[PDB]
Amino acid sequence: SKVTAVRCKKCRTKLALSTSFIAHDPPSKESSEGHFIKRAANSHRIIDIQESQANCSHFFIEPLKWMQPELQGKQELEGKFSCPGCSSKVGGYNWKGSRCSCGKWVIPAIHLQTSKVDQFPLQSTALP
RNA sequence: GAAUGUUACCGCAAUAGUAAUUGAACUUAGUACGAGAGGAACAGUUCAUUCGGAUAAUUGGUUUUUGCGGCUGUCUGAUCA
Ligand SMILES: [Zn+2]
Ligand SMILES: [Zn+2]
Repeated sequence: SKVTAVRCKKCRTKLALSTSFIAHDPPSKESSEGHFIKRAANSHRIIDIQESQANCSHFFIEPLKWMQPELQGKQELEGKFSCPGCSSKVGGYNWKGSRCSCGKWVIPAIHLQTSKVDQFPLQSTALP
């Protein structure tokens, strides 16, 4: 396949490129990975039995040269980020959670939404 | 409405009643929250629902202004009236 590029919606600015987006094997589904576990106040009690969704509603990327000044200035645990040419939020940063939309705990990495975010091929269109 | 000197004007306020009501839209903001889907609020600005008090510039209704005009039948000889 050919290379792609992911950009923002309501604003025309290029956010990131291809050679990213690890698939990371979304389903396992034994008893607890496909279930959105909400532990209660005591006794490791699990009330909410929510099946995980089928679609992958997040993009998983690498740290970026546009992400370097935000990571360098006033570093905290979890926050939010946006576009420099706009003010529409694209997600947040974390190194201890913010699992997926499918919901597995992964290595510390930056996520990207696909709500108010779209993707386009870097080459020309197919011209139907 | 009698009576309080007569009459006239301007007032006080004891007591009694009392009335306003609810919903939207924009902005706040697709922001907060939320992994995402979704998804607010205070303040501000417009209008609306039910109720109430008044008013008649305009619009509508009403017409014994019998005000002006028209029409039928008949009577005043015709015309006019
Ligand atoms: Zn933007
Ligand atoms: Zn996934």
